[PDB]
Amino acid sequence: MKVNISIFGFGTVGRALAEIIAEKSRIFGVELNVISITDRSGTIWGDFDLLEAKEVKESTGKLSNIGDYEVYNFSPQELVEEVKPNILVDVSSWDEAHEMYKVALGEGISVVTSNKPPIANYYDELMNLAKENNAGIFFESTVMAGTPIIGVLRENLLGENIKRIDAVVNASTTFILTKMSEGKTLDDAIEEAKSLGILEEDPSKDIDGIDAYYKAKILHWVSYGEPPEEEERLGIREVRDARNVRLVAQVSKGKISVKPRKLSSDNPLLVEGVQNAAVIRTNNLGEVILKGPGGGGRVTASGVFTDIIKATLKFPNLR
Amino acid sequence: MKVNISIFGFGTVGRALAEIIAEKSRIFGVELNVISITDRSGTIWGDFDLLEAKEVKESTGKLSNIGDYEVYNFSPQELVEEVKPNILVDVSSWDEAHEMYKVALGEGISVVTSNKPPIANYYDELMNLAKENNAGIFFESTVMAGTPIIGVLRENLLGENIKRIDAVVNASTTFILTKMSEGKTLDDAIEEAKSLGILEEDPSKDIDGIDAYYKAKILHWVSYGEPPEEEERLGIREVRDARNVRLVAQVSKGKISVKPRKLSSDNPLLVEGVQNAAVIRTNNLGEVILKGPGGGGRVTASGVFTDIIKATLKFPNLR
Ligand SMILES: NC(=O)C1=CN([C@@H]2O[C@H](COP(=O)(O)OP(=O)(O)OC[C@H]3O[C@@H](n4cnc5c(N)ncnc54)[C@H](OP(=O)(O)O)[C@@H]3O)[C@@H](O)[C@H]2O)C=CC1
Ligand SMILES: NC(=O)C1=CN([C@@H]2O[C@H](COP(=O)(O)OP(=O)(O)OC[C@H]3O[C@@H](n4cnc5c(N)ncnc54)[C@H](OP(=O)(O)O)[C@@H]3O)[C@@H](O)[C@H]2O)C=CC1
Ligand code: NA
Ligand code: NA
Repeated sequence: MKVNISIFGFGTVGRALAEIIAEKSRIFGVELNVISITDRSGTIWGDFDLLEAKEVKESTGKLSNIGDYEVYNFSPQELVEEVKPNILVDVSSWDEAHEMYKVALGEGISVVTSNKPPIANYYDELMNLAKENNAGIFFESTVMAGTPIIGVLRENLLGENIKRIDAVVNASTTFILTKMSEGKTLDDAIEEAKSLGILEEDPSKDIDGIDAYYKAKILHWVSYGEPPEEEERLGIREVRDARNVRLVAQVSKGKISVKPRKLSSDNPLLVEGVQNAAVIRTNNLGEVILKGPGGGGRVTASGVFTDIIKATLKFPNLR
Repeated sequence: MKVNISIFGFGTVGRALAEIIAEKSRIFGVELNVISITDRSGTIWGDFDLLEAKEVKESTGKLSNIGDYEVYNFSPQELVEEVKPNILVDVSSWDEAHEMYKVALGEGISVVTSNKPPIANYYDELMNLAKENNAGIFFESTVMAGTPIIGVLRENLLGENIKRIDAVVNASTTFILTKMSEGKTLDDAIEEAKSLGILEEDPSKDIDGIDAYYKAKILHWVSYGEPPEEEERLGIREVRDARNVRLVAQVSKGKISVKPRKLSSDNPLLVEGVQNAAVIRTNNLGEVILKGPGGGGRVTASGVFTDIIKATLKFPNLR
């Protein structure tokens, strides 16, 4: 069952995705074929070798330097319209990608993504558009990366009401907090973190809780099918004592609160390193706990790859 | 999109499933109708009220008593051939129920079950049959009950190779071991558990690791698509120091081992009460930890209900 895919973005995640696709292009009797890849240097399109495109991108920074192959310069809208993949995969850092998704879904093309803002802000609209056009949208790696919290909430627990979710979903903050608690100061830990590439030059998205808040909104969308009415977002800047503190997202019907919270030493959310975790409390089950890596190339691409096979087999979108 | 369901068995689990179905019969624009229920007293078939049938079974022990219906004494095969449900739901303790599943799958009827031996011993044959007849088989509650380990392994991690799984899946042994660690002797720990309903008169399935072995076998099936070549099963009879000991199932390609293991106090497998836990190690993800309740009527019916919804919508059976 042959499917053509366009990959938009070719960063740490897209390249790691290429490796997984190359190794598993025929799985469950499906056949996955990447017809295009797109970065800021333009879009390559046709019968190129996936691994060569990955080699080229790694070694030169650009898909344009590709050998034996020609580069087109599609805007997002034109990529969709000209190449016409079965599935558009977004693994870029373009915040406004929703406009692109609207065009694909308008044409019946399913979208798979690791990119958070479009889903966090436009889920309802995107879902309506997908349903109208007989397509799907999948976003597993937007929350806890390849650890399958989205699958769990969206395709399982189908007879449950979700009372709440509490999750620690931002390893950058965890690193800072762990350092503060070890002796270092806020600014020094921020500085040590920049130096390791775990924070960016402007560290705000992590430190002020933005990333965590986007992810919580995605959890709230899946769980209740609507945006929250009460919202609180706080970062870790005022944290004085960091021992056993984590930046915790607390989601319940109509309400999201992201803020630092103290945890007993045996709480499942007291996660270290790259780990994330979620406690989902439902009516029939009580607490269900899921824990796994929340970041990294392969880790993230694992999730997008799952979503690919699901778009291909037309998994429904029940939530 | 309307579906008829035959519930086979009506014990703790089937009665809780009647409640969840009554609360959520029209969900995701599906419409669930229970057209038959079957216990050892016979099968009721028709327009009976679901909750009444539950009330009567609970008060009297038998489906016979319902006002205005008389049971039919159907063999499993006659049940299937006459009632012709779209989904057959097995929530019974009948070990050999695979014989009934063959009949149903033979007719295009999908099977949802919480009953372990058929899946543990016949998954291959059942899955082939389902595929040949355009049907699915779902078994979420055969392992860790409503905690969605089967969903996670079977429909997620689709780009992954499962290196191993370690899982504590039998709360009864946890209760015994916890008593032993508190001072009690084996035989008293046992007797106390009988008195509380946690073990049966023959407690062997729990104590000698059989339940856990079946569960390990199912996880192996889903992870590798074949039976294991080597098999080790040990119970808890010989345990002496029970402190922090749990009966642990270990799965990896071609093998399963069930045995008691001492565990460090921060190991996620060191669960208490009704809790179960699974640690799934994959190539891209490392350790993925899932934890939740492993037993209880509502808890087990929750997983069954999810499976009903997936059966209705024709979810694929990738693994
Ligand atoms: N890595 C991780 O741990 C995780 C990442 N994510 C998300 O997945 C996405 C990918 O992240 P990652 O691979 O790490 O990030 P990188 O910054 O490594 O990759 C970003 C990619 O997006 C491309 N890109 C950005 N804007 C555009 C545009 N406007 N047009 C065309 N191409 C564009 C970049 O192009 P170029 O190479 O040409 O600059 C680059 O190829 C992001 O949304 C991120 O938030 C989610 C969970 C975990
Ligand atoms: N309770 C739990 O926490 C869990 C249970 N399970 C499994 O789910 C299944 C149901 O468990 P549960 O509800 O607790 O068990 P119960 O012992 O409460 O119920 C068993 C039911 O199956 C019926 N049954 C047994 N044999 C036959 C037969 N030959 N024909 C018709 N009906 C039959 C019994 O009928 P009658 O009432 O007439 O005797 C009874 O209704 C079992 O396979 C169990 O292993 C799985 C995970 C967790
Ligand atoms: Na995820
Ligand atoms: Na389960």
